[PDB]
Amino acid sequence: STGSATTTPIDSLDDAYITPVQIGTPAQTLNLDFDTGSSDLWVFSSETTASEVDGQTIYTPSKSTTAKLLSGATWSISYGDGSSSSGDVYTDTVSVGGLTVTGQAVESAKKVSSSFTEDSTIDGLLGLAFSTLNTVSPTQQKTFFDNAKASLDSPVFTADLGYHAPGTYNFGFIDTTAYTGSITYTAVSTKQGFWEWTSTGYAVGSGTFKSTSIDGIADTGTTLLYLPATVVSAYWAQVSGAKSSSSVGGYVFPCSATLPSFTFGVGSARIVIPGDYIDFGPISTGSSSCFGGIQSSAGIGINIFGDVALKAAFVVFNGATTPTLGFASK
Ligand code: NA
Repeated sequence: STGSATTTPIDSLDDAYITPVQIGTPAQTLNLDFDTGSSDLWVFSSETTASEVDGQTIYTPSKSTTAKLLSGATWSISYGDGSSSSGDVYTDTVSVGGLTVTGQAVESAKKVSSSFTEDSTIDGLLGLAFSTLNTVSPTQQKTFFDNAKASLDSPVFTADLGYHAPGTYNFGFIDTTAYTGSITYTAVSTKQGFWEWTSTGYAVGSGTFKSTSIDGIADTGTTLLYLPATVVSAYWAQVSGAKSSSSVGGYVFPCSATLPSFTFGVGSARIVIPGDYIDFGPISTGSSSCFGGIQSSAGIGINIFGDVALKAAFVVFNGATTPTLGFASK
């Protein structure tokens, strides 16, 4: 089997991407944030505290003829940005882009933090990191990908995120029409539960390539590119008037600037992030200070290849017995 779904930016900045997911019988379609950095499929629901729901579509298990309470199971998750959610668990039929899993754990939120309530466009998360990170207790649950894997034509999914445009998530096949040149595959460590790999270095604009190992994670659920402070300082030094602002919470630059590109290595291959991808617009409405898309990972304890980097590539998440990542230009 295969599946193929379109993923759509939630706003003009590509702050996140939503993908429609069918849950239950008859189908209830919710718009979920596919997150390769976490392993829970959770939704706004009929159980979510009413004051914490503001415009999201909800899952109502009582209206699904295939929903069953997973008796005694609870979940609770905290993300890198400080947001959180928790609740109880149903099993139900879940379909993505024509690919169906029966008996998927659907984690129903009883509580969500303020950042989730305030985002009316995201109805929940669909985790695509390794199932070792799933938070369900006392019986840990499998991701949608791990439950689908054995049925797929190939044990893979691909992320093809757009810049200010829709893109695609495919399950079970490589679309050889969706990229240019060849795919370069690189080793993955699953020791922290992430799609963790080692970049071979970087360049700023038309500058020389610096060969250096950068360990980090491929995370579709993180908006920005978070790298070591040395690499980030080297990038923003090439932008007149850029500075790190403790008051704003990262590097800002004059909105009048033209940003240089950023290149990262994948083995002997190179992925080029155009400068435009690194502009996240005014810090507040009408400001002439703009927020950068490359930020320091110092204090986060890991480097994160988030959407700014991933949407410059066609990305293969190879879930074979020894997992690997693949990157191609597009
Ligand atoms: Na922000």
